[PDB]
Amino acid sequence: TREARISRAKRAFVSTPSVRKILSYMDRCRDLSDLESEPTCMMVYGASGVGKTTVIKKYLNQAAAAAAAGGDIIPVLHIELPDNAKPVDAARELLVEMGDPLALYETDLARLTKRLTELIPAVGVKLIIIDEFQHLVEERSNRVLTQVGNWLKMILNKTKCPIVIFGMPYSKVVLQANSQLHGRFSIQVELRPFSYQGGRGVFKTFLEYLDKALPFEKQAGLANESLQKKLYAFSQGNMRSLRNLIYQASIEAIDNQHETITEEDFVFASKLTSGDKPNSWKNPFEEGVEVTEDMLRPPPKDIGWEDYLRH
Amino acid sequence: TREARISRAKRAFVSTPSVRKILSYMDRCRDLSDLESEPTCMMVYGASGVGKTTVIKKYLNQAAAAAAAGGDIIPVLHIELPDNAKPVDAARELLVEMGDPLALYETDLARLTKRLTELIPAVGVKLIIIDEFQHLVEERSNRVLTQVGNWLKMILNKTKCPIVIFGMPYSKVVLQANSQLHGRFSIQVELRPFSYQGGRGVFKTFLEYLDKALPFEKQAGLANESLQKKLYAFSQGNMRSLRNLIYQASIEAIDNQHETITEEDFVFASKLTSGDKPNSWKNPFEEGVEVTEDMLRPPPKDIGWEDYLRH
Amino acid sequence: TREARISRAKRAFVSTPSVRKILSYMDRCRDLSDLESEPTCMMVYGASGVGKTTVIKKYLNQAAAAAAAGGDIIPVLHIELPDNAKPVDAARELLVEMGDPLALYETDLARLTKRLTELIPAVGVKLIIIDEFQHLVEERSNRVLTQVGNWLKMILNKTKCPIVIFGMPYSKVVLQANSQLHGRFSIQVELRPFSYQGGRGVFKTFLEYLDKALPFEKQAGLANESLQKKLYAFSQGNMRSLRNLIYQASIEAIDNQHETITEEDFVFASKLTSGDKPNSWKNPFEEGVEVTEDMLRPPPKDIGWEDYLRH
DNA sequence: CTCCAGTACAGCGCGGCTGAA
DNA sequence: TTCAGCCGCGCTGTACTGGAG
Ligand SMILES: Nc1ncnc2c1ncn2[C@@H]1O[C@H](COP(=O)(O)OP(=O)(O)OP(=O)(O)O)[C@@H](O)[C@H]1O
Ligand SMILES: Nc1ncnc2c1ncn2[C@@H]1O[C@H](COP(=O)(O)OP(=O)(O)OP(=O)(O)O)[C@@H](O)[C@H]1O
Ligand SMILES: Nc1ncnc2c1ncn2[C@@H]1O[C@H](COP(=O)(O)OP(=O)(O)OP(=O)(O)O)[C@@H](O)[C@H]1O
Repeated sequence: TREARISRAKRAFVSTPSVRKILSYMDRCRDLSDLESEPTCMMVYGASGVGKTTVIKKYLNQAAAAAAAGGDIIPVLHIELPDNAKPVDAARELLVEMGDPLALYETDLARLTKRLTELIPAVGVKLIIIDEFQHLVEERSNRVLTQVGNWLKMILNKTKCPIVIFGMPYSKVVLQANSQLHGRFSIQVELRPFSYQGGRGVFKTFLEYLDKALPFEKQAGLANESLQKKLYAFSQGNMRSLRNLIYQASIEAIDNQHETITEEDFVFASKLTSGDKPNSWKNPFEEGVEVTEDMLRPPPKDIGWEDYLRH
Repeated sequence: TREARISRAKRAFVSTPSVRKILSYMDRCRDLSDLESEPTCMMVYGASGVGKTTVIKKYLNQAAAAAAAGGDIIPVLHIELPDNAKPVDAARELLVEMGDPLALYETDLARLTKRLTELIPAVGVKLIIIDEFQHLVEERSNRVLTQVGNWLKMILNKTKCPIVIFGMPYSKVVLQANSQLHGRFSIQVELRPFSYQGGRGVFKTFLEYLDKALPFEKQAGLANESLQKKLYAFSQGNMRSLRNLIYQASIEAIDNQHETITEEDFVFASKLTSGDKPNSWKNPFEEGVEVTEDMLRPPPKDIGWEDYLRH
Repeated sequence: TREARISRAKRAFVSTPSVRKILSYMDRCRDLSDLESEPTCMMVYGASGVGKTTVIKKYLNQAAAAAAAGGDIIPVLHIELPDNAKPVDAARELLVEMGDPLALYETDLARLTKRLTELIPAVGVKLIIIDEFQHLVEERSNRVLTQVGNWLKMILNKTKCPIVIFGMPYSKVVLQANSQLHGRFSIQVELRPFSYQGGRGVFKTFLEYLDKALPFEKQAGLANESLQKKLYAFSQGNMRSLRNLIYQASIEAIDNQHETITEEDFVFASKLTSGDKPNSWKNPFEEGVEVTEDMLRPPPKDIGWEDYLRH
């Protein structure tokens, strides 16, 4: 097996120009705030499985690894809101993640607001990264509860510290709900999936560098005329479903001692990771699926909106 | 009586290729997660009485018997959600099943989420098997309450541990409810009942190996021209109703000292376990039920959907 | 008076072949479950006043009298659900009936589920007999609330103990409501009333053995040409209305010192217990009610359904 | 004892069915 | 076909109950 080789296939990061744009703007957002005047506050959108959590994890490592190794400083944070969050819930989650208070027994919303304003300049917080902002949309109704948003404005004005709120595209309406919170978050970037297959696009060079990064020694056959077309046909732009297929195909080619990833175990990987794919979608690998013009259209505008459009 | 022989007739496991497919994928799901990166997360559908709980019990024994005998390690779990589950309810059920906390007095959903994230790497959890996923569908309305699904996504991202959620086929819409939870559960397998009678199929060899496994010494007469047609006519594919009929017929042949299972006590067993069978269905054993072409059609597509279609 | 003789007239049990069928199946249901594998789980239907409660009381005495006299063991139970039962209500009723916990102050549905799963193998429960299953049908609307049914499935799978749920025939739709609970209850028997008067049927020999069992010394005159026709004409099959008439007639013949039950006090007993009988029904005892062909028809199919058909 | 959340009952508004013009 | 009245369903407000501070 060699679980070292398996972990190498699973942990494969390839930097796209969109990710380098987000990382450059994140470094800019941090280094601009003097923690006296109002910070910059970016909002990053992005659909279900574009690689937002990978972007935050890549930034976390490249920013706070040596500083966290130095001592209890924790310069940048990573916060994942709970579903249907109250201000007290997201406040105490921000508290128990940041350093080591108890913080989650005494829930009174005011004294723990005083605690984390006492503690944010104490440890030396430089940035707050919130991952889930679509949790502030109520599930079955379409009201967006503005208590956490107003509390985020409150904690932003009280202690001037830049906040980079991530979320799905339909979380925009939560920023539309509060006009003051809308005005604060000026910088808005859309981390949207891969666009076209025509070739010599960002998708080809991405698969070229991922072909390089794969733990096979000789070639993996990606980013050619035939296989790129089949690959985009399987996974439209969704980075997770593409990486899942590539991961299952790699560990399949590792299991039965092979040269590389071939059109032997790729078909098996396609039939394995095609459960989540929609009703009308066709698997382009099986017996005789001539990959069509209609399969390779760019992803829509409302790609991450559909759950909001379902009600 | 010899309750040893009765327990032998009751505890009879025959491995079908569909069950071996599920077990191979379950072993694969476990041995792929390094518990740093995102796990694989299979979803196994299956109708009312296909042998899902038998699959989980067979896997539990063949995985965790010697490791549980070694000490308090509990590598794999078995969770059965309560009906109309809240995240706190399914969270504390996951807690009180896993090891020995108290965990079911202090219900605050946040500190017991912290407790089970503290405790999951502590004991060394390798896999979580959830049995009931159709409970998240509300009974009389058709809304699917997405609090437990969003909490399952939360606990999946917080502590990277593979979850194999079992459920009835109409629990698919609960996975369709959350687009992120849909994306996560890529591997989907359908454990569907037995297909055809025409003979030399999986049903014949299944009854051949179950004929072997029965505690009678000489023959039980199963998987021949006549009796296989009558057996499929009684129980379409439903593994439980077939096994119940075979069980009641076996213990009937054990009661009055007999050679084997014959067409003496099988008729009695048919009239015994025909209460649950639908209105238009005919018992093929009684006096003169010429077994027809129309009785031996394969089971439908929406076999485990009917309760969802009833409202 | 001699209240000994009065109690002898009131407490008269005559075993029919349908009752002996139910008792043989109950003994079978108990002695088959090894409390490791899935139990047998019979469902027994029956109209208003067929003698279900008498069957459970007869079984309770003949099973658990000496074992309850030995010590706190309580092998078999007797549960009567409350009307519009919640799982917590029927759960704590099951708890406070079984042994001696407190169990009915702390209502949280999860920890008392843990309590009775802790306690069922502790005392040594071999069988659970639930008497009222038609309470899960809502009164004025026709929805059947499936929380107690899903909890019964939960407690059946958690602690493998055979459950014999009794109820009225229109409670079948509650078993039709849950396809998993339908599957589980394979053995379904219909304890339906007495059928015909033509003579030399089960009704004649039943009145013959009840004539024997009555506390009069010489004869009671039952199960002859004339009186059997008048008896069926009064009470179609309803065991309770028949036994009530016989009871009132007996204690009338005991009051004024008489030879036996004659056509003197039987007429008075008929006019006494004819309040519940329907509008078009005629009392066949009064002055000149020539007992007709149209009176002596067998009871209908939907005998215990009428309250469901009323809405 | 007070505040927040969930459940049940009552009132108001909207949609569907029935009766009248 | 349109308007009005009655019934059913959904939303809102109100009171009662349970949990939490
Ligand atoms: N640049 C990249 N190169 C290779 N793989 C990548 C890259 N970016 C993301 N991935 C992979 O894409 C997958 C998506 O995971 P990730 O959680 O980051 O997506 P996400 O959008 O945050 O998901 P969600 O919206 O559900 O939180 C991961 O398996 C990750 O390894
Ligand atoms: N491979 C097998 N060989 C023999 N008997 C089997 C096999 N698989 C399942 N059974 C039998 O099928 C019956 C169904 O049990 P099980 O509870 O596993 O089904 P299920 O589909 O999980 O039911 P439910 O979905 O209601 O929980 C059991 O009596 C079991 O012994
Ligand atoms: N075999 C029998 N011989 C004589 N009397 C009988 C017999 N079976 C039942 N009875 C009498 O029939 C009457 C019916 O009472 P019982 O409560 O058993 O009926 P039931 O169907 O349970 O009523 P319910 O459905 O309302 O609970 C009792 O008075 C009982 O003594």
